Amino acid sequence: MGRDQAGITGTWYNQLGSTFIVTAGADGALTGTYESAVGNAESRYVLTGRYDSAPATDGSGTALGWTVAWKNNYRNAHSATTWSGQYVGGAEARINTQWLLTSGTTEANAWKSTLVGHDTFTKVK
Amino acid sequence: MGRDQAGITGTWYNQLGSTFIVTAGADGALTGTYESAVGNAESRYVLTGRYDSAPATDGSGTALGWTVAWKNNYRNAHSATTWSGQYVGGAEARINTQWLLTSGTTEANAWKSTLVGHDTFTKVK
Amino acid sequence: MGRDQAGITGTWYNQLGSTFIVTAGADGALTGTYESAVGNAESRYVLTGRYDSAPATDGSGTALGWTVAWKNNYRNAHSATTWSGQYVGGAEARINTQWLLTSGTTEANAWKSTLVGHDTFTKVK
Amino acid sequence: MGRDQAGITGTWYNQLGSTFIVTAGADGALTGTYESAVGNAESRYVLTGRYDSAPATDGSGTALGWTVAWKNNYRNAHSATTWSGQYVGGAEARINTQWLLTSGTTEANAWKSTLVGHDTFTKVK
Ligand SMILES: O=C(CCCC[C@@H]1SC[C@@H]2NC(=O)N[C@@H]21)Nc1cccc(S)c1
Ligand SMILES: O=C(CCCC[C@@H]1SC[C@@H]2NC(=O)N[C@@H]21)Nc1cccc(S)c1
Ligand SMILES: O=C(CCCC[C@@H]1SC[C@@H]2NC(=O)N[C@@H]21)Nc1cccc(S)c1
Ligand SMILES: O=C(CCCC[C@@H]1SC[C@@H]2NC(=O)N[C@@H]21)Nc1cccc(S)c1
Repeated sequence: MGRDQAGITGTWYNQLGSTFIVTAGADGALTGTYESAVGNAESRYVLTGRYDSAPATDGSGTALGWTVAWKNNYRNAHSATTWSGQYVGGAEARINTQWLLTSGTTEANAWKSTLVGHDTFTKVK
Repeated sequence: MGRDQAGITGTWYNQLGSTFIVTAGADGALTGTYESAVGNAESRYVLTGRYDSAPATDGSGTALGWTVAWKNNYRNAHSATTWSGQYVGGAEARINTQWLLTSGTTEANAWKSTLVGHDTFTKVK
Repeated sequence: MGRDQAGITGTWYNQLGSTFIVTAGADGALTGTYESAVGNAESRYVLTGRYDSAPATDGSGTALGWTVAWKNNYRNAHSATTWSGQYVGGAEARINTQWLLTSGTTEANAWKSTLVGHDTFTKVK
Repeated sequence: MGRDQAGITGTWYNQLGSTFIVTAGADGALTGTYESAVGNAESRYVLTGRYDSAPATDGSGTALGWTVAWKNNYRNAHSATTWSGQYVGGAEARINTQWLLTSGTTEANAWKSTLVGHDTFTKVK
């Protein structure tokens, strides 16, 4: 069993009101769905990612990351976001992340292809 | 079949000499392995991600992203990188990406948890 | 007079307990000092930057950015941070920012030269 | 005299065909102008920044950063870019950078306020 398999698995909410539902596998897998409260998005989108299933025991958080491609049965925003961050357990559990959102562009517009931001996920909104 | 399922699937090399081997599924899945030429890494690491299986037909690239957690049978660097970018087909096919590498840290060191960079992947090194 | 010359000029504090003291000039200049509560830093460091002295009047924030090179009379951390963000006026005035911290490295270590994060600045801590 | 005062001062060109003209002061100052080959920009824009005037002598590059607010006598793009990077001397001198471009936005659009990219500057294009 991954050290934080149980801690990570479940439903998380960010500061924008988005919903991230994930299952963490014993050997580092992350599968789930993401629903964005903002942007060119509707309903749930597949996500997959990875996490460190054997983190340091020194009080450090647990490194993880995942991707959503913004295509589902309702919409295609020709874009993909990746979240990179760490899970922190305890009464105030939180997944703190930075993210990159890249659109498909022409070569001429590629300089402006990628947004950066930060999302913090909590178990209760 | 994803528009670029065939274009994406295969072996890619970046400017550092890293090797990314990926299979793109018809409905947006990315699975594979990553071997880093640099950092606290040895041999192959699992990766998963997503791509836009129906990109714009206007000459735009194809949005995609993936994650590696830097734990395998040889090492655990308590970290995860996500690559966010776009695939561009044609004689000079390339996956252009920006990435975020987050380590597990204490809360005191969390301000310095995350590296950012950029990798460009080609079919021949 | 810059629209937010008065709003921006003064002392700001971030979530880490750092202190940013800045003067905004009528034609877009930012000068001041920065004192970091964290990292390889002691006392004040020079900063300079720029801001949009004629922002949109539609309720948008005011774009701005500044740099600190982490060399002063006490220390040299061979690094520089740039903050890019927007100032938002009103009872809850805030400067919201993302930042890049680049160290001087050898070419071999250049892939790991740059940290990314986010600071939010307030008028009262 | 800053170690790389002479090396940095002058005209640089990036991969997009932009022109950066800068003067480095003996005590870490950077002043100059920037002309973008892309985006909502015309002619030169003021820039200011900082650099490490006493870098490591171990072959490491020289940390530096600067800002442009995208307002001049011709246009106002209500935005500011900061470049964070390192200067590398020698026959192939280069300033390697990552950058953040923040627009002024409403609070509702703030999640999409900031672009990230990377520019490499050379002495000859
Ligand atoms: O809008 C989308 C799809 C939805 C993005 C949701 C973002 S993902 C990071 C953040 N965290 C959340 O929970 N929501 C937001 N793509 C797109 C394409 C072209 C230009 C632009 S600006 C945007
Ligand atoms: O070193 C690792 C594991 C290997 C990273 C490989 C990077 S991933 C982006 C880039 N692209 C490549 O192909 N290779 C590089 N983690 C780690 C932990 C704590 C502090 C630091 S500085 C680094
Ligand atoms: O430590 C420093 C100097 C102080 C940085 C202060 C940062 S600036 C962004 C953030 N916002 C604040 O208020 N404080 C923090 N440079 C350095 C060199 C080599 C490796 C590393 S990891 C770090
Ligand atoms: O277009 C501008 C002003 C010119 C940016 C030039 C960039 S700065 C980084 C890069 N390096 C260069 O040399 N050129 C490019 N701002 C703006 C406002 C709202 C939305 C968007 S997408 C863009």
